[PDB]
Amino acid sequence: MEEQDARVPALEPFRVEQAPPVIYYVPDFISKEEEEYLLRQVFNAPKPKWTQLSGRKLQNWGGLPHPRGMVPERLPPWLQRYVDKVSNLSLFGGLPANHVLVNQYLPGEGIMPHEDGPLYYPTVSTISLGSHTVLDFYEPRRPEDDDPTEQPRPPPRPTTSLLLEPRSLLVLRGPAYTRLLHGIAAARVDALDACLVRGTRVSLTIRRVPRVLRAGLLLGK
Ligand SMILES: O=C(O)CCC(=O)C(=O)O
Ligand SMILES: [Mn+2]
Repeated sequence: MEEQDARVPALEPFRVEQAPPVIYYVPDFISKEEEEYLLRQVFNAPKPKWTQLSGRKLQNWGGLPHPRGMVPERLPPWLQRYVDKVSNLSLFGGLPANHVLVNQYLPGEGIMPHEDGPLYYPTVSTISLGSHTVLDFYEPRRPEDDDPTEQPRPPPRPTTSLLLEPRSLLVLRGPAYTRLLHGIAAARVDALDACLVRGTRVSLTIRRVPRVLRAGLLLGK
């Protein structure tokens, strides 16, 4: 039922059939002119919009997701345009997305394997800009599968990897959101067999945050 409910009829021509349920990959979701304008607006944002992490830089737009409730911020039109385009595919349970995470990866930067978790409706939509990357998928270790007497097992390798080209839309739903981990290796090149050199990548991850505080209300803790 999880897989059945996760299907989006309008995107079925874009289903990645050999990947876990349910992954869509739409090439050329945005034009080169649209890509250029998004890069310009990310790069020209006020310095304080940027957060420096150990292995990448990012921007939050729409507010900072939090388990006690998100304090919302108005999305600017240059992002709302694409929030509207992905929300029109009805990817977020029948309410529009309300949050954009911008990640910037210089060549050699990535993101450790993770699941996006319960702060979001269980759907990732990502518009890639600037450079290709490879997104790796891993089977999680579930507590119900824990065997403290198991034979030696090789270090985890990805179960599937997907090339993400600039101007593509990626959608992860069902088990691809709730069961699998995804990550990007800290690499300068991706061998397909032939081989792609990474430039700077900027990704726009568009999600719906269901726990939002009314305008003006703060929670401590
Ligand atoms: O940059 C990407 O496409 C993935 C980012 C991501 O997985 C995340 O920020 O949760
Ligand atoms: Mn993620």
